[PDB]
Amino acid sequence: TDFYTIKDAQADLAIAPLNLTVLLAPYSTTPATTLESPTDGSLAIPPGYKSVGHFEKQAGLTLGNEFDSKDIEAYGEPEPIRTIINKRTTTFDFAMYQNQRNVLELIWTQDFSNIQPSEFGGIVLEAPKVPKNIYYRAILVGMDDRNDRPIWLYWLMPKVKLDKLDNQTLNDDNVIEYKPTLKAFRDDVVGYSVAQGFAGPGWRDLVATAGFGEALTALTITPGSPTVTVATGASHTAQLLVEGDNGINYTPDVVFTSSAPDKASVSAAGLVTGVAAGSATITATKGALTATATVTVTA
Amino acid sequence: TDFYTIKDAQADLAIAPLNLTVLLAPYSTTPATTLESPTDGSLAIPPGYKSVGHFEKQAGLTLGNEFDSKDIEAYGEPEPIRTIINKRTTTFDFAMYQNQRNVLELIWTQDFSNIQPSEFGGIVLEAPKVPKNIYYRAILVGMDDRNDRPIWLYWLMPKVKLDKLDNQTLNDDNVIEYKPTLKAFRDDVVGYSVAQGFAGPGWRDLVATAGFGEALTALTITPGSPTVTVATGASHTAQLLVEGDNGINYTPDVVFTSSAPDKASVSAAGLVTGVAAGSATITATKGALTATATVTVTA
Amino acid sequence: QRNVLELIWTQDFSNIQPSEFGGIVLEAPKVPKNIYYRAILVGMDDRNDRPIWLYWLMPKVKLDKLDNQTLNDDNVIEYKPTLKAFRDDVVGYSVAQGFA
Amino acid sequence: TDFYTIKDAQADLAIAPLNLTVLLAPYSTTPATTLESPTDGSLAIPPGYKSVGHFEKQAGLTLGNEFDSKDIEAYGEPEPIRTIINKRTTTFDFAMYQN
Amino acid sequence: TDFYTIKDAQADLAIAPLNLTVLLAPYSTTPATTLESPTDGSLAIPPGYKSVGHFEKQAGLTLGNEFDSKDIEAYGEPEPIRTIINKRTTTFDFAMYQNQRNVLELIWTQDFSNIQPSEFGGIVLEAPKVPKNIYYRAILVGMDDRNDRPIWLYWLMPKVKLDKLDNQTLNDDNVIEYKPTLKAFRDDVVGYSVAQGFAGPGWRDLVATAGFGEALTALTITPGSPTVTVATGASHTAQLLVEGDNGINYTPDVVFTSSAPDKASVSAAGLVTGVAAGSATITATKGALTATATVTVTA
Repeated sequence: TDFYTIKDAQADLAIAPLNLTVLLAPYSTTPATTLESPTDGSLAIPPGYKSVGHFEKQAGLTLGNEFDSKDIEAYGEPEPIRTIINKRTTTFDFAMYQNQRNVLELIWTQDFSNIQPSEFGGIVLEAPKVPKNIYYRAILVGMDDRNDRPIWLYWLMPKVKLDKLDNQTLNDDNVIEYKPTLKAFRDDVVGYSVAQGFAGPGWRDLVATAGFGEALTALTITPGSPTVTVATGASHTAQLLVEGDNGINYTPDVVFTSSAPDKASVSAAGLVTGVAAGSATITATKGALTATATVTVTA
Repeated sequence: TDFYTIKDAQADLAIAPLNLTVLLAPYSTTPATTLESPTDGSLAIPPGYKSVGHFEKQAGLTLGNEFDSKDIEAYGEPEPIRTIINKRTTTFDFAMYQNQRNVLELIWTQDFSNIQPSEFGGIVLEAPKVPKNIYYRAILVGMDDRNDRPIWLYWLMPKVKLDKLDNQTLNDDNVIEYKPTLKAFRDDVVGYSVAQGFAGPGWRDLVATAGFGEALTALTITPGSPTVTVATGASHTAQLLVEGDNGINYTPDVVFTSSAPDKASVSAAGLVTGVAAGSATITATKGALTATATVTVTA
Repeated sequence: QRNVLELIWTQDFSNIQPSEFGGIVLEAPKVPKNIYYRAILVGMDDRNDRPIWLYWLMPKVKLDKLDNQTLNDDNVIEYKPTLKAFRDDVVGYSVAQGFA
Repeated sequence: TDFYTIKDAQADLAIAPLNLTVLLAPYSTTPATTLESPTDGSLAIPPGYKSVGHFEKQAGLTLGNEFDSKDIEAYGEPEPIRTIINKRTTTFDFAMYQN
Repeated sequence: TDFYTIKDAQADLAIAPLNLTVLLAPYSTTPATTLESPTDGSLAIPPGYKSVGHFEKQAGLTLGNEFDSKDIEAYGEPEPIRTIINKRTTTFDFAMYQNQRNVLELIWTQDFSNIQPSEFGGIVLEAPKVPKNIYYRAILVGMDDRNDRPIWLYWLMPKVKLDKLDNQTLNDDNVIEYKPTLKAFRDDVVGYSVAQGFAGPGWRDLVATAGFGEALTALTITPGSPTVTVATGASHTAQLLVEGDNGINYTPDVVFTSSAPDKASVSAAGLVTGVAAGSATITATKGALTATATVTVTA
């Protein structure tokens, strides 16, 4: 075993947030638990979350983490006999561009839903007497679109509050920027303050390599012997489902090939439609792994 | 004695970590005591240690050392009559690239071995309600591969814990980096917090120059005068071993020459195989020093 | 080399035996040790083939500080200690400057 | 197989822009998707595109392409482990005569 | 020894790339290891490599080599005690005339294999929204065809990528040119980024002079004393082979002269056909060196 083998470096596991969006929801919104849709695994934002829009490129988004802890020191022990970690405080800050209601509500710690535009559309937003403690649910989701198979990496912060506001500079060659720092708090119902997520087909290519779950070694077609009616109806067509030994649905990632296309027609997705009666073999190919199913068609 | 002779400068003793890898193991792993394999001296990582993969080039890896000490001051003494050094605190930090399970477990102070990928491969990693005190065993091993004889310089830290986490910045032209600072703690069983190691044939060229042990002046062939059977069997072949006065095995670094190749065949590694009966002399040459052995072959 | 590593790790490594293949492991001591050294800093100004040797004698020095060690793939490893001079009673000084 | 067969040079695939015209349209115009007429394959310019007319022969028309990219550098790797190309900037310049 | 003898100038070792071709292959192609056919030493391009066609004569082809290195400076040492060379960057640029699919795919960093010509043959090639990192395998092979014995000088670059595109100028008296700069990258599988090769009978005349291998001093006929049946069959004809002391097959470079043509006929290639039974001598002569063999023909 040489040095390179020991290093076991995986360049594909480096993920770049080529695009990024911040979504805020009012505290009454049900918090997101995952961004992966249970239907097809696509990106699914729960209702109530609204994007803040464009933010400054060069500032980007900075995520902060600090630990406050206390060491229990015993006589004659150079190192603490016990370290008590109180909490982990997560913050994130960014420079928003868009002058929309949710951004301004965040900046001024106020609810502006009752603000009615004037008879010519003008609005005036008064800062409240006392700044209010307003909590939001936050999603920070980024995309690494590589080889047409995107990776969505995201952070879920169910309870965030405005913590700090950077100085706002007006220049005649720049747009106005709002630069809040948001602090994450633990939400009791969901039981965490920050969660990090990975999703997307590009991630599905990497989950086993990243060390989550087990690797894919066998492909299984759950409708092993389906039957499709020649005549039109509910049972005329059948949708296949290809899984693995690790329990991951690999149906989008496989190539569907039929034995006799005339007898039973299968699409790229894997929907088997029986044009004519007979027997057809449907083979799903992904790399060197193969799952084969046989379909009987009746008229 | 001129200035140059007094300086006694050895450029070859300057070692460059041209490549570097960080390996972490769960605290239940048996700690590494050496990276040098007892079989052939090759680099040998104990099971349970896993590389974190690629890390940032420009940041590199920074090793910190802090001494905390107290001085006992006596009346009329400008200098302390006694200095009590409590401990030496060793830290190291680096910027990891790969979104692997072990890296994310380190940064979030959590065990994610029970995290199951969703049907489409997505994972959500929740930060624990309270950060946990998790210890790891760490190996930092670097390679100076020069003249095709590598030097492995390494640090063994049997008990490391996450101490600090640098701010994480998301930029649309960069990958996401994790920048932990790890603090070494004394492991009671192995009896140290940090150990520095050197290994490899390139190091073996330099051990005497570096002042460890004594210099090599004589070469000895430990088998001496063996006998190999012409017929095929367990005792048909004999493996030689070449040592020095300092007790260092120099077998990989010597040139094996046989007197009569037909009588007894010797490879580069020094394995004597008796093709035909007779008397053959096997000479191992390294630089200006040599060792001669005579092998009698019987049929 | 051994003397540099002994200085940085505040340990005596004279008993460290290289392994069968020459490898060595240097463990940091459980408690850092107070180790004193005698130091000579001698420089040379070679001008017109008639050199000048300027030197400092520090009979009792001890490791005082160790700077952060950075590993870069385009540089050699550096050890950056700060040594503090102490008065040696027998010779009666902590620092002497010499010219020869 | 000799060198000439391997080279497989096709002189007829070298195309000389003997005549050239630049047409501009206001942004409200529907963009052209192809210049080939679907009926008989002849040249078909969509409405709204207007030629700028004659331009200087010697200057010709210059087409520029620049890439902006950032290299991700890992420790111990001489070459980047990933190159992020931001965009490809295309420019063209020419010297118009007509007022 | 005079100055002329010391200089030892060999004009025939100067090679002019009178003709030159650039072949590109998709990264999925198996990289070329050599261009010399193992059968008869002729020039052999692996499948998947396609020539870009004609390129501009005056610009030619330019090969660049850049070293990046760092010097380790020690106090009191005017020169570095160690120089760490990171890599050698090889580039090449040339100006292509032909508006082929592979050329346009290269310049636009896109795959155009799915582009379908319209009903009248027209094609539209859209530049991708984001430029893609596409690697190719490259062969630059030139020919010096002098004295009817060609020399093939070539460069193998298994992993090349578009690095730069020069300004494209449209003129009414010139064809349109594409001027890419390609950068060679190290291919892990084959273990290099650039390899330079020499092949051909003209090279074979110069291999010993160029200092590779040893000089040719003896010619040897490997078959020795063969026997051919007069009757037609599989064993009716035997193909000879002439070698040298350096291990180079000199069969194309030798002249076959038979003793009795009626007994055994030998062609220029050295194929021995026994027309009538008897004993014949086959002599292959090259310059002042010769090799003789005797063939016994039976009916």
